[PDB]
Amino acid sequence: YDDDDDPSSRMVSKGEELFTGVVPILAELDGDVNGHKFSVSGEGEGDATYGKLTMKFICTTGKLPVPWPTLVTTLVQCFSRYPDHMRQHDFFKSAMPEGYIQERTIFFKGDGNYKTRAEVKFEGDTLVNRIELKGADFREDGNILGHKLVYNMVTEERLHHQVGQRALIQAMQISTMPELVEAVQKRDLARIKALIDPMRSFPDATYITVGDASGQRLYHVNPDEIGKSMVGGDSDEALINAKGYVSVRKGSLGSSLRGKSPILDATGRVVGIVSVGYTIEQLESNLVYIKADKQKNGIKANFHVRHNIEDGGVQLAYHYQQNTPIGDGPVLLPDNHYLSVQSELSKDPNEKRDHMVLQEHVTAAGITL
Repeated sequence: YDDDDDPSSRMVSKGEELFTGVVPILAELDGDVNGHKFSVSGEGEGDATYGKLTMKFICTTGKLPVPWPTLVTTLVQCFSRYPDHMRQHDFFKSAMPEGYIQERTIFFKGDGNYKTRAEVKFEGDTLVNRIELKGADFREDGNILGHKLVYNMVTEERLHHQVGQRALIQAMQISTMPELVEAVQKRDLARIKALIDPMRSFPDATYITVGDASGQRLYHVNPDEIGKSMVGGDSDEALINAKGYVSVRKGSLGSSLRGKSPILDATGRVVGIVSVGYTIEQLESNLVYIKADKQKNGIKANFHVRHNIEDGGVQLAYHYQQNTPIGDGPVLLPDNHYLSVQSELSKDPNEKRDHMVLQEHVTAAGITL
């Protein structure tokens, strides 16, 4: 029965507690790219409770025939920091200590593709992740086999045309919802919240804020800021002139790129404003959009990364990721969310072999509860 048996107790969220504390990491990767064979091996520590990890990789066969930035994504998502209000969504630790396998396909726009089969298991009390990468149909004089990429990482860039267009469309579309303009006008916080929480369905923008005609917040991601007044001083141009714009200013959440747009009734008076924003922090970050998978019991993940080519522009890399657990123990399949990565490519001043020193910060955000 429910008393004749597991340890744990009596305050956690899963047996995946191996990561409280700094955990040793070990990883190899057997690589083939259009014939060019090579292999990488890396040591380093990883402290999931701070989301950070530092590692050093070494190409044990000679000169690495591809750019080091191209292998950063395939060379330990266990070490993401899921906050205590999201720890019921860490599918990566869920598979520990039994482990999960991690298969990914990486399309380099204008060139070839990486196809990686990996498994992140445990060995003793040290984390292991051995990969087999296969690269197909790469232009020999291309940016990858021609080593024409910069040694940064890298990434989401830059200034900020794409998401600015995206942030404003989200704002205006929300502010023309017919039930929303009736909602704001009656100051129905309940109906306002029930119309907007389904917005943040798959998380993307950091916040969606709705003000009344006086800038008083009627909806905010942090609920103890409802009824407070929006911060930034860049919402008169919407609340007074009924025109919608992009703006960069410091709100309750720090520096913020936000698209603002008025809410109009049938007359054309502005009854309020919506503000969709992205933190300047999260805009300088790589975001891995992961959703749960029932047919395979696991997750899928979609994201892309830019690779600044030196002397040129950008070589984009589109990633399609899918994870399946090794041991078919119990589950932990998460609702829609993402992880924000910040990584830095260094060099060991005393190593001479072709290598890479990677410091990486990853945080789980998307659900505000």
